[PDB]
Amino acid sequence: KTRGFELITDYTDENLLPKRETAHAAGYDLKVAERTEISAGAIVLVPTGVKAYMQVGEVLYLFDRSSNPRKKGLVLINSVGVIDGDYYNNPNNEGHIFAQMKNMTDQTVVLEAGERVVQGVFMPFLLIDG
Amino acid sequence: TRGFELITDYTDENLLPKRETAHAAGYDLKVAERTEISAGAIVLVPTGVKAYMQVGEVLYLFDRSSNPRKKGLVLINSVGVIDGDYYNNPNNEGHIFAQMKNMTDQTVVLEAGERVVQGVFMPFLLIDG
Amino acid sequence: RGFELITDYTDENLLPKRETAHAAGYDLKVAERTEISAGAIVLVPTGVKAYMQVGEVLYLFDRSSNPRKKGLVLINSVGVIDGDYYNNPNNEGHIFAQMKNMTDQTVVLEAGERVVQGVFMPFLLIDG
Repeated sequence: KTRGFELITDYTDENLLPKRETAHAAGYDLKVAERTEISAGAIVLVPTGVKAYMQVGEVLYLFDRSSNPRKKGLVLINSVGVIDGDYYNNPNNEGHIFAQMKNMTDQTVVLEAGERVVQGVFMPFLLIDG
Repeated sequence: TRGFELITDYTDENLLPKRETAHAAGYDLKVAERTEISAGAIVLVPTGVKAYMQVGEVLYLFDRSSNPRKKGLVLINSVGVIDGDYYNNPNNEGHIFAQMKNMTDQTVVLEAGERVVQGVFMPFLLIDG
Repeated sequence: RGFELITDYTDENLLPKRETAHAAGYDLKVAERTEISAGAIVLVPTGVKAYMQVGEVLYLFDRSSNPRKKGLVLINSVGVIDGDYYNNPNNEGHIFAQMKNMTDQTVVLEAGERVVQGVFMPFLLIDG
């Protein structure tokens, strides 16, 4: 056991466990855990149904999917989700990963359960002196 | 090992990215042909290049700092994630586009050769199994 | 690698730290009270510069709470702080966060407020 995703206790659909679309893709595609509506101009935390574990010195970044803005009118409003290794299994929400999405359009957008919403990439990070 | 090549549709070697300084992380990708972006619109801006890399490597595209405050443009998906197998794909040869939104109320024109995003190559890690 | 105060600031409270023992990011703070008008973009001073090794980069990311709590976003999405920005002759490598106020009221950032998170990472070079 090194790094990866697990379903949080609140979800049991293994379809939500992220996979890479191609053999050399950097990103794991996280999915919408339950139907989620986003009103015009609103920001909504979209549940992903999963938590992520990793090694010390590793981080998981969540990036928007390319098609979100031009096809769905949605953007990851904080640009990049920074998921720390100690978020996993925290006592507050078990490390459940949410995507903070904003609807840029003037009509309500609905994300169906199972739709891919962000891509996650695991990477090393470095520490400052001392 | 890793780097950029012109796609077959473009021949101006000026488009091949370089780093602005010797210790910069990013390679500056340029606009391949004059591209207009209407007020409030999102446009895929051609860069004229494709990128190859090793297994376990990814290329990220980031906005240039000056884009929003100087040009009124932003990279609307925030970070472009260019996978190693995008290179030479049968659909568009792995041609890298920058998805730019014009935040202003006037048409913005990007001239050929203008720097538009910066690309950084980095390692990534795989999940168990 | 690490952070130093620029010569213009002396409050060591501005030196970034990680919030938890396994966090990826160092929390950079607002160096002086900074107002951002409705819909405006403002370069927010952080009071620090960053040194690192060759082959290393410092990325600045938005704080999760900025958009939904404060109505602010890092307008260039990710700040890319190069190793040779440090001690440049123009501004000493002073790191600014380019923040946009999405709301219809002026937002004020107080000195000492956390504004972005910095992560140090390796990068790779092209052939030749």
